Amino acid sequence: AEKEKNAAEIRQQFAMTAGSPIIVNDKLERYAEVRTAFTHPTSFFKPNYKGEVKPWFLSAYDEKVRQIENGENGPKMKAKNVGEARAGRALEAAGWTLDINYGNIYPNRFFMLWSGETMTNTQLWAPVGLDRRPPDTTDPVELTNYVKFAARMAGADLVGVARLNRNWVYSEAVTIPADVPYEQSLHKEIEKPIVFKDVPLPIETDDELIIPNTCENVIVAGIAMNREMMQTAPNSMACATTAFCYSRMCMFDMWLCQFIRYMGYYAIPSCNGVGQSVAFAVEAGLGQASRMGACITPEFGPNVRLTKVFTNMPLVPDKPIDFGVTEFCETCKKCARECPSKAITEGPRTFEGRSIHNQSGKLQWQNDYNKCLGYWPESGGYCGVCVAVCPFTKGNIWIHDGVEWLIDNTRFNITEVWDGKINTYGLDADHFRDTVSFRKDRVK
Amino acid sequence: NAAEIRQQFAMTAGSPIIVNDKLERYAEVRTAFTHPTSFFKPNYKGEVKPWFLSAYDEKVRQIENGENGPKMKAKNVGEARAGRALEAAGWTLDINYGNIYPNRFFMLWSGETMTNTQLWAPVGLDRRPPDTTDPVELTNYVKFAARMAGADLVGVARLNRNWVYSEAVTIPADVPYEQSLHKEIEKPIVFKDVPLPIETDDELIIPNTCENVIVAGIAMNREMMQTAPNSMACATTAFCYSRMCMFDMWLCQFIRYMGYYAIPSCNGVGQSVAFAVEAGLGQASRMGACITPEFGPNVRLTKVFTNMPLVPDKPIDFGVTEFCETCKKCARECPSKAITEGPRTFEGRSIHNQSGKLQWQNDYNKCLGYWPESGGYCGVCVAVCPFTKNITEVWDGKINTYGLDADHFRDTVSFRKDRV
Ligand SMILES: Oc1cccc(Br)c1
Ligand SMILES: Oc1cccc(Br)c1
Ligand SMILES: Oc1cccc(Br)c1
Ligand SMILES: Oc1cccc(Br)c1
Ligand code: SF4
Ligand code: SF4
Ligand code: SF4
Ligand code: SF4
Repeated sequence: AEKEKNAAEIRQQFAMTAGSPIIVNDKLERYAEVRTAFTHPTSFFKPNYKGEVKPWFLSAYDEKVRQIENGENGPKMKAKNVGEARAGRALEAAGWTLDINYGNIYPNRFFMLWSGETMTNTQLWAPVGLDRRPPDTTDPVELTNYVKFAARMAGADLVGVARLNRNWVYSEAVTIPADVPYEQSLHKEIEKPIVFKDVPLPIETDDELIIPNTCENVIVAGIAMNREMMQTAPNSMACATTAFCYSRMCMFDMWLCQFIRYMGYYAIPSCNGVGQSVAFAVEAGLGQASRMGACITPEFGPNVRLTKVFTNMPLVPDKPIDFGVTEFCETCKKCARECPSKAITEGPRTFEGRSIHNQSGKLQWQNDYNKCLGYWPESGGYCGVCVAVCPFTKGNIWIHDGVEWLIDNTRFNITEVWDGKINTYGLDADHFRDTVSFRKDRVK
Repeated sequence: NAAEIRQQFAMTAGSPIIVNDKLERYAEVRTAFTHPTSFFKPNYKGEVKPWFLSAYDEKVRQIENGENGPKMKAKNVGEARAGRALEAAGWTLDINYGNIYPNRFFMLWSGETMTNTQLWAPVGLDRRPPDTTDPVELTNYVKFAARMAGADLVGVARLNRNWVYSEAVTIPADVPYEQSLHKEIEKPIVFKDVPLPIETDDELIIPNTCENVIVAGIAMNREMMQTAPNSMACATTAFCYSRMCMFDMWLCQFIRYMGYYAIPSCNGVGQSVAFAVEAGLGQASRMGACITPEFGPNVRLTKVFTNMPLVPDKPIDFGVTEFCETCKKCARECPSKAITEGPRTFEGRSIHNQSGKLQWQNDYNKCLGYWPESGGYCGVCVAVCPFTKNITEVWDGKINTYGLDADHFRDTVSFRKDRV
């Protein structure tokens, strides 16, 4: 008889001993956020379908407009009609409602405030004094259980804790000056150093974003995307599940930072800013890094978004997990073969960055992310084909042989999506039991 | 199968709310939360304050005394603190307990000034005429979007203006948040022949073309509500209010980007229970709540008003009225004796009730009086209701994303056949 799937048992079987799994060498240095393909001058500008050179997202806009007018849901993908094409882009656009400029990357701006003091919720609750009263709990075991329970309330499908490895914190963030209003933000972006100093609280000066030396821990959350929608990549419905999950990320950060603050600690939100989420997720045990460059989780494969919160709250670090992803990616290469831009390498991992967009000095598969971004204006979306085709994105990968869990080696249209299965937040009740949590799952 | 149950209990079309000739639209300031006769309550020291400040004083007293609720010892002070920290954090995306001020803060009646609208402006989705006017296809699209936006239940009704507040509680537009509670005002909500929802110095104006209301149910966590009137019931209440706010904003933006207008509301604009009953989410009950088949009354409500053409859902009758006629459990367990044990009438018990509709008449000033005494939002009635079926064990026990329960989550799966 088939053994009932047990996601907790799977995670226990593949748990590692303590220690960051990322292999580094001496040339590793912290990475300036401006170097990402989204922001760097060498990659920021892309032609639209008329050959006009524009900021990449404006060229992508031109393609969305063209597709709606032509009744298409993606590149050379006809929709049922113009109304369906329109609906997919309306859903995508709406999904981003709680996200600033595609990722919330500006630290201590807008939703990503490093202090709760000015928030309407903090002001309303000020008479109770929860943000002023010293912590009543300092035991890391109890704090880990409390904060993980809160994380699940706040919309995380996965949550893990690691010691903060500063190698993955950006050396300088992309941000805007404090007096710049939103409508000028994309014109007034600047770099600002992120530094660690002996100070009591996270603070921003004119010159620096200062994280306290007491900022010991990072809490990493996984926000599950919708499988049916992502499997339409590179078309519009994959864009929509991406977009909605960015707003879920923002809610998570704000909810959890407020909880931590009301417990008597400080908390720094981040979403896509501050540091490299995949590295934190690997160190916090959510999953393993992969050929495509994403964190692959046992529950969702790479079809999951990441956000993280930094804190001085005492916590128990989770153990890394090794469920064989590295060895599978070594012989799989499906994402590399299916990538429409040939951005993903078919070669071995190296320590040497492929271009300015990669951080050298850590052993990883080196992908050309300027090629990736170049496909987004061409397709009018955020692609995602690599996530969509990855065997680990399939819901059907885990089997039990009578002794232990293992990966099934056999694993290696949009109208129907609109007319088909959906549930709250795009979660899937056929698999939602996999993320149930009791105290034993939160702290050991 | 929940889809089969709901089809089995579908009624013929027609509002199931019985009214008479005396029914008039209700001024929002009359609720116990806001009315001057109910607003001020003593704290445990005998100091008269705004009721929520007196309740704050009780939360502080409980933390210092290591309690999770009235006469309910916590495991230790740390556990007491954690429950209140979770409650306070849950409210992060909600203004002044319910987002009631229309066209303020998160509840904007136009998307034009939102950061997301400005970012997306070159696509022109909010300025392009609708490409779909077919109510069937629109109902399927908007219900799919509603589920993406966090609704566990969604229904559509024609807008019955009897349940829209005659006058809203709001603040002047240029008043900063810091002075909001001190400068609340009343403002009429009126329906006129105008293209778009609009606010003047004198009126909140809803277009006469605003045909429909979309009602969402946002499920609370059962284990946490079972701790009522203690702190963890407060926490699941609070988190769902922030879920409500995000739902309203997400769905309003979707509707706007489809070429229509959309008015969010959360706890403002009109009476959610009446809308939910007319939209088929559930039936009204003795306690006054909308009882749903999936969650009983343990579900929060929000709603969005729109001119988007839609197919109204049918009201449902699964026997709630006949059950509450004999049950009376909420009324016997209510710590304030707010809930009547008598029959339904058309006559309100006090200013806080809207007369003219056949309902169980409850004393809602008695209910609110228990909140400063208990330091929370009670909820004992929701907790004890048959349809709904210690704190250390809750913190150490089962949880899942947003507090949803995988044992039951299949019941809210949705395919096109059950959307339209
Ligand atoms: O960080 C991301 C992911 C997907 C789309 C966009 Br724009 C930004
Ligand atoms: O009306 C008031 C006075 C003081 C604090 C708060 Br919160 C509200
Ligand atoms: O509408 C509500 C519900 C619960 C608490 C408070 Br304050 C307001
Ligand atoms: O930098 C720009 C210019 C015009 C529109 C948008 Br969105 C961004
Ligand atoms: S598609 Fe294959 S090679 Fe690529 S990330 Fe997934 S398992 Fe690894
Ligand atoms: S998102 Fe698309 S273009 Fe980018 S790496 Fe993945 S498959 Fe290639
Ligand atoms: S919330 Fe509590 S006091 Fe209010 S009606 Fe329900 S049981 Fe009674
Ligand atoms: S407890 Fe009984 S009388 Fe009260 S609302 Fe529930 S079913 Fe009705």
